[PDB]
Amino acid sequence: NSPRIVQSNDLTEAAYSLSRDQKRMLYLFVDQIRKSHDGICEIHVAKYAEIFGLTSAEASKDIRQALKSFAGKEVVFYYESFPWFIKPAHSPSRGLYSVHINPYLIPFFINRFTQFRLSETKEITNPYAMRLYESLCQYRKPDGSGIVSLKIDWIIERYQLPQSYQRMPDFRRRFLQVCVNEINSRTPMRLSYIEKKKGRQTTHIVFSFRDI
DNA sequence: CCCGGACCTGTGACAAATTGCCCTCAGACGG
DNA sequence: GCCGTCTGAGGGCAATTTGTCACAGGTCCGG
Ligand SMILES: [Mg+2]
Ligand SMILES: [Mg+2]
Ligand SMILES: [Mg+2]
Ligand SMILES: [Mg+2]
Repeated sequence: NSPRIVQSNDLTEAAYSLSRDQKRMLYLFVDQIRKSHDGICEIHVAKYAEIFGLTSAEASKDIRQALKSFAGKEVVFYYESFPWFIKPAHSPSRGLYSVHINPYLIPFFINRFTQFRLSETKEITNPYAMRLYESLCQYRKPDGSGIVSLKIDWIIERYQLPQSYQRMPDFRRRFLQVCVNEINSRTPMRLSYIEKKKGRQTTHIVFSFRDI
């Protein structure tokens, strides 16, 4: 009975770089906006702690540092670039934060759409594994299975992977294998994949999955 | 031919970053 | 009105994970 996140495919497939803590906050903003026109959201420390099973102290640390790391962050929809925030965050009351999302982002948030319950993702740690799990949901069938081929260059561009993952053996070891292992251990999805080649170069990854 | 060279793979090392933990002390509130 | 408790805003930590690069070791091309 946990919150059902839905988002436009354009966000699933946008180019940006966010941490886990920021992505966690981002799911609730999308939830708040959708339940309504101006872009102003709010986060309560004690509620965040209860959702993600943290203490109040570590929640406060997570929100505060996440919040100041949004500055200068930009989002690209393929292209068009936007800042996420147009005013610094601020706290009117103790245990409470108020934030100002770029109102021009509203239409990008909200029948080409992606949807998942928040409990599916709340134990994932690596933000790239959150990105991969969202793109797979975009292709999921009602029953819970799907199959899709993602191109390696597009993965690198959209998820803004760091430069050393342009060497394929590092791509495998520190991104692909790790995020496939997390999904299989931390979500209800059971995931497999295979590599597509052209000559000596590996060009796509083909993902298949079913539901537990 | 065999060479040096341009590709590809995986692993061992080390540097940089993130994780859940731990401790202090004042704010807000109610009994 | 004061004070005890529930909060959360600060300061830190060591153990793991993520990001980078050298080197070993495969193939095929062409002079
Ligand atoms: Mg933290
Ligand atoms: Mg080649
Ligand atoms: Mg040997
Ligand atoms: Mg050699």
